[PDB]
Amino acid sequence: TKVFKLSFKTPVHFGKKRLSDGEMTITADTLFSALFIETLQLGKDTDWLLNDLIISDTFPYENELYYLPKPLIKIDSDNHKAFKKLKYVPVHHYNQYLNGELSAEDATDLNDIFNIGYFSLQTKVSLIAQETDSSADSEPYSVGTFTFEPEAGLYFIAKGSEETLDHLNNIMTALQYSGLGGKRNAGYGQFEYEIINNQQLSKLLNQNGKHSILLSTAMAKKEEIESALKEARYILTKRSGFVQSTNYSEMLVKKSDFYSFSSGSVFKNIFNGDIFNVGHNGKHPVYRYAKPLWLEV
RNA sequence: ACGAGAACACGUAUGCCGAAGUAUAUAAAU
Repeated sequence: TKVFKLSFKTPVHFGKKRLSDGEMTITADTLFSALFIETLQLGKDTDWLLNDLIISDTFPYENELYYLPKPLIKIDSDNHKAFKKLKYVPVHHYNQYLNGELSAEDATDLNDIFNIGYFSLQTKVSLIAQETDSSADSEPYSVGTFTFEPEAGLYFIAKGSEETLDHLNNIMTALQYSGLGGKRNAGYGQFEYEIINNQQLSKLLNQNGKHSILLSTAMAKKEEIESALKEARYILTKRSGFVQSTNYSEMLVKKSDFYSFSSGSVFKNIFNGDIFNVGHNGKHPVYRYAKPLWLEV
């Protein structure tokens, strides 16, 4: 169980609905998708890295401090205002939060100190139209990009057998030169990675409790969802989009809509996910990653 | 098998226009 540190140094576009939307972190779906496409391009085998590996979502970090998503636990006060405005809780204070030891003023201070990047829109045009030869409008369009301070970035949580971890490290060595976002070929999204161990993160990841904090985007398989939702606090997130090299027409190929729990849901009955298939009318199967990575407290 | 994929904030035009470095007061007294 290692973590992988990511520093960017170039703006990255991550996207929700259009190109001119900017987003800070990315989900396990696009992460596994990038790993899988990099593997296929490299020509190695996918069986090893399909049904053994567990990937957690990407989360941001700052100078020396790491972050995790806000648990969706019922804190019984009544402000319900400063906490709603909080999105990430530093690791130093995680167990303090889950025991209701976080004060309103401390929450305000954390919100004040949480600057880890800013948003930008760069305007771009496209003269590929008749403009080159005849009177034709240049078509302006915008892309949403997000940048980090020189001491920031994203990090991973990965776990599995050591052989799978070695394969993952190889693939990431390959991948640091492809992208991890949107307009990869337009100049966005190259990174350097580094493997680090953290004593505090390790203790947090190997705790023992009664609840569970979901750190990835997963969906229970058909026969286990019924028992999964006995006592659950969760939010669903729709995940759609097109696919890369499935048929002749990109604009005719579009993945089937899929729904999965978010990255902060709390469950009482642990379930195992699966790599659901979201293909139809296609030559090769298309995958989406739904497999949980729990922390028990 | 990444709400992805194609996509030059791009093309036409200037520091110009008018204005004098002037206007006064002897190289002298013993």
